[PDB]
Amino acid sequence: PEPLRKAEKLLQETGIKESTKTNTLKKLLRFSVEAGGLTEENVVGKLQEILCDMLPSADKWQEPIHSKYIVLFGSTGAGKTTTLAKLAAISMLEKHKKIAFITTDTYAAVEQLKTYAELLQAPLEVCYTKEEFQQAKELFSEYDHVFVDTAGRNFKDPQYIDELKETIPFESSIQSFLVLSATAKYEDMKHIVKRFSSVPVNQYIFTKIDETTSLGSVFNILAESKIGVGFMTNGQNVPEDIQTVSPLGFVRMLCR
Amino acid sequence: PEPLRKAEKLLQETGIKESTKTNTLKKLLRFSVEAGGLTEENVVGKLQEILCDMLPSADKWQEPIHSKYIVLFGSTGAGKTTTLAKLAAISMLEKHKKIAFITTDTYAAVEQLKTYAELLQAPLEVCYTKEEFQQAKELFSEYDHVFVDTAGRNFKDPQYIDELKETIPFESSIQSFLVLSATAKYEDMKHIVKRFSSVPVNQYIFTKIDETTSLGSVFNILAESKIGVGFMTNGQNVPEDIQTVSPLGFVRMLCR
Ligand SMILES: Nc1nc2c(ncn2[C@@H]2O[C@H](COP(=O)(O)OP(=O)(O)OP(=O)(O)O)[C@@H](O)[C@H]2O)c(=O)[nH]1
Ligand SMILES: Nc1nc2c(ncn2[C@@H]2O[C@H](COP(=O)(O)OP(=O)(O)OP(=O)(O)O)[C@@H](O)[C@H]2O)c(=O)[nH]1
Ligand SMILES: [Mg+2]
Ligand SMILES: [Mg+2]
Repeated sequence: PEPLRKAEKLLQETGIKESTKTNTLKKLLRFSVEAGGLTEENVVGKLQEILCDMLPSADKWQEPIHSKYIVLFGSTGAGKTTTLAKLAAISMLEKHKKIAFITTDTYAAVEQLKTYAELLQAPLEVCYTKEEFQQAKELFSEYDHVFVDTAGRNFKDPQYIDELKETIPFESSIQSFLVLSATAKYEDMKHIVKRFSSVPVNQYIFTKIDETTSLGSVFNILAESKIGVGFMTNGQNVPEDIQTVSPLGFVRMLCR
Repeated sequence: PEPLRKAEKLLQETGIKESTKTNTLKKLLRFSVEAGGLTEENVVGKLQEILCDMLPSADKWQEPIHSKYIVLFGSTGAGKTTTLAKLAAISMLEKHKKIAFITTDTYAAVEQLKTYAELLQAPLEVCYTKEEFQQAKELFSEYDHVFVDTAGRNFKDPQYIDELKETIPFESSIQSFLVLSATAKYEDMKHIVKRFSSVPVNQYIFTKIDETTSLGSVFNILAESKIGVGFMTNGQNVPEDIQTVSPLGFVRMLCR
């Protein structure tokens, strides 16, 4: 119909959940109806404003590196290590702070980070038991930020999730990022998000936004949980390919 | 209605493309109609038989390791290396043949395979230019199978795909497997499959079937290309977690 047809088109292109498309149009029609006729001028404004109103508050998409400990975990291959290396590098040139590493990736899959840690002249401590990961903290009792890379598996198995909670206890001075790949399938993230309810993820980290066709799926998830994204990884180059997004921002990215 | 309602239910559970569900039911109704009333006995037989008839011929899901050269490539993080290590190991205990390695993963991301290659007492040759990868072949001019791991990127960039075709020329004695993650999104695989048309993939390799909720998406792809799957990777343990599937098999796995 009116600017409502301009919206439907735009919205349909996003991988967004079929229902959501519907609702959002209704919310527009309603504004149109009980506010003041929608003009083909600010449709894309209410549209983005609405979709925006579904995602967590914009104040939950910031909290950049702050705690002495940064912990990344989640999905195999998504980019926990590569991303961690970026963040560290970032806060070493965009903050000059003291970088420190701790890898929990006990189970070959660990020489990657030692060399990187080396290229930046930063110490890394490999830790097997919750005990070891504790001794390692005191060592950096006088360090700025300590990036903790963790081994990745199929958190479907309840064993790997509690094991995660055993090695990395989660005290008051720790930032947890559940690193998921924008490449990921919606009904798949739906479950893993759930399996991680028992653990305190402060923020998400959607990677490979440069590989997935649509960013629909990722909105679908976000639009049903309380924490926003802290960074979005869009490439392999380190440390250039990382970025931070805001609800409006992410949404603008979503509308293609 | 008749056993047609028993089918619809079953089919709807698979992540299979919405259209396909429809068509398949029609094909059933038709059998029902012009063949001999469908009984709630062989519905799941025609059902699997039909879905089966959409996927490539069953003779295109076999061709196990045969050529002197095995090349795996595709999607970042999907499991090219981990899988390659499995295959080699396999053909060393399930065939005693001579294992050989060549890594094209020039651009840290390479010490993983040297140690593994070491644990099996097998030689690996790292190769930068098409020239180097050629010198390496002659070295194993007297070797059984040579597994070639390749670096992974965003084959969206046309640069990485032709570069793949430059280092690994693709002569008559080579087996190419496009390693995709069952974890992957359908419209995403749709494109990468395309970007790889210029290169000769003999077989697919869907990994992480143990991580994705549905296997719908993966059928969706297969049901629109000419080559079947050669192995399916369902875990991290090496070399236990690999398997081979057949259309009927894969389909039976699909119906949950
Ligand atoms: N296209 C693209 N590739 C990425 C991105 N982030 C990481 N990668 C690549 O994905 C692959 C795996 O990255 P890793 O960082 O090793 O993945 P991980 O989560 O630590 O992997 P595990 O330790 O096995 O759980 C590498 O080839 C990375 O360079 C991204 O934003 N975009
Ligand atoms: N759950 C599960 N994890 C797997 C499977 N195959 C591989 N992985 C894990 O996924 C991660 C990445 O595997 P890799 O083999 O390094 O991936 P890759 O394709 O060589 O990665 P790049 O070289 O970065 O392109 C590792 O943690 C693997 O152990 C699988 O079938 N299931
Ligand atoms: Mg890692
Ligand atoms: Mg690899």
